[PDB]
Amino acid sequence: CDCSSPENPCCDAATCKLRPGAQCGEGLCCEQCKFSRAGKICEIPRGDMPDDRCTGQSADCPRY
Repeated sequence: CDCSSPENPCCDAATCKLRPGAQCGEGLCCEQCKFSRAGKICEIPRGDMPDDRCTGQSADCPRY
């Protein structure tokens, strides 16, 4: 499923998959059914490492 609730307007409830025009249904890098812009910070480490940032081509916050 792209969406795990039937109430999510990004998917069709009947299919649980994205509607035409939607790039995503949930995830830290999904913004109103579109991919969040590339470089948007999505995870800030406790240690002295660079932030994870949205790639602009995935709904999830990458690990790297």
